[PDB]
Amino acid sequence: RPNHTIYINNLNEKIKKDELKKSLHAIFSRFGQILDILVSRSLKMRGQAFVIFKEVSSATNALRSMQGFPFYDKPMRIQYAKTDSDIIAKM
Amino acid sequence: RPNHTIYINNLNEKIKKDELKKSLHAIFSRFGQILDILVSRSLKMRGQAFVIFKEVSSATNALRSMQGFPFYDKPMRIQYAKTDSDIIAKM
RNA sequence: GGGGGCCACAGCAGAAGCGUUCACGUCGCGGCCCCUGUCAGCCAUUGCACUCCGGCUGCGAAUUCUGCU
RNA sequence: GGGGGCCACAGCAGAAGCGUUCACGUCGCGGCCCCUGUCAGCCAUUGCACUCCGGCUGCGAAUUCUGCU
Ligand SMILES: [K+]
Ligand SMILES: [K+]
Ligand SMILES: [K+]
Repeated sequence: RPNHTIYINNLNEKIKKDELKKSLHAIFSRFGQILDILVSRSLKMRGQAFVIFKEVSSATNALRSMQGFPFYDKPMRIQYAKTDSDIIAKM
Repeated sequence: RPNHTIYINNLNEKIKKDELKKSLHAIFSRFGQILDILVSRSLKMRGQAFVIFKEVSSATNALRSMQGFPFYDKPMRIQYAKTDSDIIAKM
């Protein structure tokens, strides 16, 4: 069940928000245009990120190519987001 | 063998040199005048400190009173210094 | 960093030395507390969101002198 | 933050913002590459000194303009 948005967890929770978004953008921008990267460090949402790609093909390539990739010395676990991100559902 | 200088190890190695010196001074100056606090973060000397008291009785009181005291969530391990500090030997 | 409370202290002006600062100028530099943005340490969390928001603890910078009343 | 290399850049005058800053004013805010203070993540280290000094990885302060010539 592919999706425009990939769900990444098992992220290093010590990395700050602005730095985590910039590093996630640096390693995921080669798969295609990124519309947004959503990161929160609250108890519920820490260690996780949502990367919204402009095209589902980019998300599929990113999920297959970056699965288990070490990122701040922790392997990224990548799934498709279970539901459409708000911006995707509105366009 | 009460020495002017107490040797403290099992110290939190993530604490930076200036903060470690100020915090060690806050709890040990209660026991008497401190002549110097020697802290190095090199591989050999990290997690350790030398607190030099002006009088030997202060070092004995500081040792008996602060043995095992939680310090940055690690129990302080205090001994007398095996040899005199350079500044004490020259006095 | 911010906001209050005690206990000092005759006022105003000035010089220098410091503190903060890439540096310079303004500014600030008596003791003890309390509250609070950030930051750090430890604990807890493997969590599917479109969002301020887990807990505890700690850091909370810097004095001499000279005029006038 | 600093030190270098390679290109790009006409002067005067302003407005807003940003960066550095306890906060203002001065100052600074084009691109790429290399080295590096610091900082951060991971790994290793329980160590008796009077001192630069373990390894690897990452970030690398800040502007679009605006008129006149
Ligand atoms: K974790
Ligand atoms: K996160
Ligand atoms: K140390």
